[PDB]
Amino acid sequence: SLGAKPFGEKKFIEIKGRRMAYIDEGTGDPILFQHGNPTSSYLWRNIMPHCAGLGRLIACDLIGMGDSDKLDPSGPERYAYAEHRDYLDALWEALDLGDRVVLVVHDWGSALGFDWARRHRERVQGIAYMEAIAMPIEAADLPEQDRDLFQAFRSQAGEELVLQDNVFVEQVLPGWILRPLSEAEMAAYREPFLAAGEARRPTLSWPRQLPIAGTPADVVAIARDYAGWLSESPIPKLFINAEPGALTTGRMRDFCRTWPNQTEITVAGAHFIQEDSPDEIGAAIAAFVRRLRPAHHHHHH
Repeated sequence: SLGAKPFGEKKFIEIKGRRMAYIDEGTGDPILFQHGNPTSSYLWRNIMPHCAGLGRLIACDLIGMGDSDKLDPSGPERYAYAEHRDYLDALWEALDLGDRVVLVVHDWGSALGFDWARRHRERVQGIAYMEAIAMPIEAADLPEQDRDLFQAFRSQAGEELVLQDNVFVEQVLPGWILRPLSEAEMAAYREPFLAAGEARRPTLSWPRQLPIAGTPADVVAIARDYAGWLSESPIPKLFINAEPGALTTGRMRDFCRTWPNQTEITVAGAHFIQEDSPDEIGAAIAAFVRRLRPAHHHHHH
């Protein structure tokens, strides 16, 4: 359904001196849901219940986000992609996931999850993805109404816009959801970022990492690598396309449609499509997992 209550409860594991928070409900092989910017495990609260009984339902909060600890010191060099990957790789190792992981990814959750899959390909049973960073992009790949703002985040205006005014949480997030949010839903997204200053740094470092027009070169190389790998990978895929969409439209949507062994649905939504069409998304993920994990609870006629 479309509710404001979180799914499950937060567990915590010590990673590199910091506590990281995650949901881990049920038993079986993992179904691993990964949020991006400026969200948390809360993004998946109405999608995860559709997979009840199909596996261990896991949703991690990235470092500095959700209920995971902040890094200190923090500043313009903090919370880059490589640092997020170091913390997330460690958490995923600590979780003892095994070799039949279904990844469910969004946004920077897709850049992190796709790269992890490339590096652990025998351990990935299937990949469900939506509104993803599927390859290096140009400004033209962002919605026209958002291009100037993303260029502003990447400029020296970003500190005031984000650290002081919290614009990613307060403007970009509700602006990329079709329906109006309740106060409880906005409060759950605001909670990690209530405090001005470096507490909000992850939400500024993330747009500065987007691989746009060849910069930053290190993230561009990472996305080039996983794009080339995904386009030839036999791993089963579920593409949750969105209309109008935001990050995965036009030529990026066309590129994703070339990927092999892939099923597709289209749901209503812009970027944070989990807030507009959670039941359709969850039902498609559940059907995908049931196909990958045939349970044979009953005779087939």
